[PDB]
Amino acid sequence: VGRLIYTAGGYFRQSLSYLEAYNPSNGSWLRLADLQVPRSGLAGCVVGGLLYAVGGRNNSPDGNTDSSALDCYNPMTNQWSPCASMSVPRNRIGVGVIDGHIYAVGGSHGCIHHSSVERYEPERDEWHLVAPMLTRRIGVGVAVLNRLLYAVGGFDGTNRLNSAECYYPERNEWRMITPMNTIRSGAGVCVLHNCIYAAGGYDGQDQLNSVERYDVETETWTFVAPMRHHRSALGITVHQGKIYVLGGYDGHTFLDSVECYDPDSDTWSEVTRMTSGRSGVGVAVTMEP
Ligand SMILES: Cc1cc(C)c(C)c(S(=O)(=O)N(CC(=O)O)c2cccc(-n3ncc(C(=O)O)c3C3CC3)c2)c1C
Repeated sequence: VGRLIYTAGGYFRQSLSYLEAYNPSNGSWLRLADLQVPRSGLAGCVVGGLLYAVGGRNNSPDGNTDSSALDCYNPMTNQWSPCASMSVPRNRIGVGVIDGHIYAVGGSHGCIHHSSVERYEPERDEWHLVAPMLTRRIGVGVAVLNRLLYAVGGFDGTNRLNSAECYYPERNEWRMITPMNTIRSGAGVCVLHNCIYAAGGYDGQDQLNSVERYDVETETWTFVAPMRHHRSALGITVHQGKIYVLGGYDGHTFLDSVECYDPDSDTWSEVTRMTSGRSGVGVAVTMEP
């Protein structure tokens, strides 16, 4: 009990510093301490009850600064603190956590499309590079299942991708997995039960409402019910056995919609709206502040 869905950063006209937290048990939103630097295209994660904001970019009227930053929010103090920075700026990043360590995957720095990957150790406050992906990927979706890390879709500098790959930590090695049925860049990627879900994204022509899941045992991708709204650059997380998708861009509007997927019924419902429409947020779940 007592866990909230935290959304950090995002973009609407410029990158945003908002940190807001949604309580599924009562429908309420809380506005919390702003990020120290506005950022969109970041990712969020939680280790040890602390919320981390990783990478992104400050897209402002005065220009664009890609972020190498790692910042930590403590709900017990409602305070952000800087951590050690990554080796390189990473906008449009994906992150996953394996056994208490944060993996920062891919992303962009200006016209550079990264294949590099690095791993953060919170107890030592240090980053170190690990093996790079087989493919350069920006707008990559990342999730962890059974202590294996998956990098899904994205854009390699020339094409949006249906490909995906898995990192095997004990071998420090990446291997391709079955490609998705749909090209997806800027999708929401998460884990639920024994599958990696990829929701939404941009296929090179339209923002998508389709959702597909990779069963790590059978190596197949299967479509599930589509979202009500097409969305790219959506936030995503899992909480109490359901997927939540937050915001994004539908080709017309920066959405405030939050939808929730129930795997038992294979249906999506609208559960709340964010306080303002935005895309490119980081999202994670931890205890209330
Ligand atoms: C529409 C729009 C306009 C602006 C100015 C911004 C900042 C944004 S954003 O904040 O959410 N965003 C950060 C950024 O683009 O710098 C951002 C965040 C995550 C992923 C991506 N991503 N990666 C590759 C591709 C691709 O098209 O293949 C995309 C697009 C989402 C499909 C982008 C948005 C949407």
